[PDB]
Formats: sequence, C-alpha cells, structure tokens
Amino acid sequence: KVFGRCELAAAMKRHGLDNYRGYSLGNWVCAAKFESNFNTQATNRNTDGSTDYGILQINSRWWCNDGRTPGSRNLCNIPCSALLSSDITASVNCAKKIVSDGNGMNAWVAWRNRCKGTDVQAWIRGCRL
Ligand SMILES: [Cl-]
Ligand SMILES: [Cl-]
Ligand SMILES: [Cl-]
Ligand SMILES: [Cl-]
Ligand SMILES: [Cl-]
Ligand SMILES: [Cl-]
Ligand SMILES: [Cl-]
Ligand code: NA
Repeated sequence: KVFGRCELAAAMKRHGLDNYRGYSLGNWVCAAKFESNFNTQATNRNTDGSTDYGILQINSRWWCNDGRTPGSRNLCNIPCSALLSSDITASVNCAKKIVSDGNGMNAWVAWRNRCKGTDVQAWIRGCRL
C-alpha cells in the first residue's frame, strides 16, 4: 500500500505513535517519507546482507526474522514479511521498541539526516487528525 501523507498521519495516530517517546507525529511522517516514500512494501538490502522492511525500513540485523541474516536477532519477535502489510500495526509496534532502545529516532539514519531539526509539522499541515 502507498499511503497519502495525511492518511499515514491518521493511521500512525490510530496506533499510538503521535508523541510516542516525545516524537511528534510530523517526525514519524517525515521518517516514513524518506525511508519508504510511504510504501508499505518497500525492501532494501544493506551492504552487510541484512534487509530493511516496510514503511519505516526496519532492519533484519536486530528487529525481525527473514531467515537470511546470519548472526542477527529478532527483537520484535516477527517475521520481516509482517512489516510489509497494508495494516501498519506490526511496523508501529516494532518502531515503538526501536525508538525506546536508547538513541531515539537517530536509529533511522534518514530521520537524522533529513528530518531532525527541520519544520516536521509541515508533514501533518492541513491534516484532519
Ligand atoms: Cl508527500
Ligand atoms: Cl509535528
Ligand atoms: Cl536470519
Ligand atoms: Cl532475538
Ligand atoms: Cl519468522
Ligand atoms: Cl493501518
Ligand atoms: Cl529522545
Ligand atoms: Na534477524
């Protein structure tokens, strides 16, 4: 599924991400835009053989099981395929564990490089939330 901007803002709020760990909804929407372009089915292989999955590009190195990332963990206790669903529940639940891990949203390098410090409220501007 390819979400619209306000459609994703609304879904992230419905699953409790708005202001989760102090990160406003615009931060989450901006991170999704630059990680996946709002596409739930996005996958990208890393140089080290791990893969990033879904709207928030969650990495098999630590968070999900894809069966092909040697020495990896599965800390969200989910198959990485669950992160590709039209329903974002599994991605949100896992993202809440990642952002609690100690470095906040810096875990998402695209958030650090393209969202952190910027006018992230623009991402929810006009949305009926
Ligand atoms: Cl957009
Ligand atoms: Cl915001
Ligand atoms: Cl594996
Ligand atoms: Cl594990
Ligand atoms: Cl699995
Ligand atoms: Cl959803
Ligand atoms: Cl933080
Ligand atoms: Na893994």
